[PDB]
Amino acid sequence: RHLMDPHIFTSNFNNGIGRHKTYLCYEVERLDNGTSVKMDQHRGFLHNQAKNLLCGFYGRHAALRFLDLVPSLQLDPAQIYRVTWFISWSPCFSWGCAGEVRAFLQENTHVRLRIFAARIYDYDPLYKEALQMLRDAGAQVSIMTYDEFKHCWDTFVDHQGAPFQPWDGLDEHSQALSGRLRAILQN
DNA sequence: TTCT
Ligand SMILES: [Ca+2]
Ligand SMILES: [Cl-]
Ligand SMILES: [Zn+2]
Repeated sequence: RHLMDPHIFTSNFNNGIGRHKTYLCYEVERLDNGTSVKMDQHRGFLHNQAKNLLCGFYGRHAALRFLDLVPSLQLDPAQIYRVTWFISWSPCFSWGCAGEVRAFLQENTHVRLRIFAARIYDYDPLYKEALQMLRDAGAQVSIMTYDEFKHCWDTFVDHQGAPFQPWDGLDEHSQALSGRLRAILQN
């Protein structure tokens, strides 16, 4: 119920405009006797801790800051939950995050993970290996489409009554990215 | 204007 600023959302989740930051919206649902129950109190968003060598802050990618906060969610380890991420950059490999998320999932088997990425972080030369590894660890790895952008707008942004207005090129970029990811996950 |  801490809501994201409209301009922060549109300037970070635009799937044609890269930024030097990462934002991550998350939601948790519990699977019970077949159907799924939304746990609206476990909803939130965060961004990465920025690098700042000067001030001796080393910097922490958004995905690991989500892992940081899981204990506070107080999940029942006998139950099974689906955690959904809407992340403005896909997770990296070379800084260790994909592997850390895999280790978290192996240990925390009560969490299943669904990732929708706005953009592919191919700045990481080994970004393909992060995506395949997350898939191999049991996560759903997907590209955000209109439905997820609107859902994040409706759910996480302080819109004040304004309906989601898709930017130019939202569908074209989502489709192109969905094509690249599918090819990556075919292998 | 790619977790600067
Ligand atoms: Ca959805
Ligand atoms: Cl990452
Ligand atoms: Zn990372």
